[PDB]
Amino acid sequence: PQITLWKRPLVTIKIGGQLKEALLDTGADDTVLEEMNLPGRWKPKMIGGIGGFIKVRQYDQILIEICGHKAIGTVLVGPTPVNIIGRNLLTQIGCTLNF
Amino acid sequence: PQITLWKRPLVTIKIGGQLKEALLDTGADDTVLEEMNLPGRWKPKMIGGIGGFIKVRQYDQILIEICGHKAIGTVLVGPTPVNIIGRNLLTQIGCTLNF
Ligand SMILES: CCOP(=O)(COc1ccc(C[C@H](NC(=O)O[C@H]2CO[C@H]3OCC[C@H]32)[C@H](O)CN(C[C@@H](C)CC)S(=O)(=O)c2ccc(N)cc2)cc1)OCC
Repeated sequence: PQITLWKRPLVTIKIGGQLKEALLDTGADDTVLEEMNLPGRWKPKMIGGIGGFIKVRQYDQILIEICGHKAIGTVLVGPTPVNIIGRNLLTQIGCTLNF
Repeated sequence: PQITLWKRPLVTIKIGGQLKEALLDTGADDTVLEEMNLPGRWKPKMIGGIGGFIKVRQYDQILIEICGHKAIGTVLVGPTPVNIIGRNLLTQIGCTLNF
């Protein structure tokens, strides 16, 4: 599909058997999701943006379905105000910017 | 052009007669540029990111050329880690997400 940017590019995703709304964010290097109890190992990480940094938990090789397109890679989890799909997974679903 | 996301979608912009590098950021509602001098009046505002809120200077109806495409809109200036082009201008250059 094609998504215009009049509104926030929010889509439905499926992770860990749960459905959620997430922002397709070309400005986010990596995917960061709202707090969730994922199983498996993880590593502490800090990511920065406007306002400073937040501490997150980095889970590796996590499968997420974005609009029926499957994608597997790093997923960060922490106190983010929004579910954010970053470039690490946007590339796997063939998402481009066009103008 | 069509822009892949294997690297950061950075482009050259021209604002106030000066060239800069800026990130096409579909997750940003507004355009936020690093500290710089711009002519005209401005109002102090605040924007929130992943790490909290920052203080910015809001410049309205600012001419800004993004990768050869002209836009005239709101430009925030403040301590952002990176020049980001938000949806308020991405819409003006006809930018869409496609997968
Ligand atoms: C909503 C209630 O909370 P809130 O309003 C903020 O909500 C938010 C917070 C963040 C976003 C996404 C970010 N957008 C953003 O900064 O946009 C600003 C300016 O325009 C406004 O549009 C909405 C926010 C304002 C951006 O796309 C991505 N970022 C990196 C960029 C900055 C490159 C350095 S990253 O997130 O830091 C990030 C960094 C590394 C990794 N691996 C993953 C993510 C969208 C909405 O404030 C109180 C918390």
